[PDB]
Amino acid sequence: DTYKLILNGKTLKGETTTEAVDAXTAEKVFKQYANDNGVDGEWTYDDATKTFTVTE
Repeated sequence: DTYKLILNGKTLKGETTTEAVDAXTAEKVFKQYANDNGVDGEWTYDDATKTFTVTE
């Protein structure tokens, strides 16, 4: 399924999606993607929208 990541850095903001077999896989893509973007933060997931958010 399509999983989504909202990057809410202090100043750097964006979003990306990945196609993954499960939300394990998508998280362990996204938790690489945020750390390419230099956004270390706190992580939440919303299963209703299959969306991860990292907030700095």
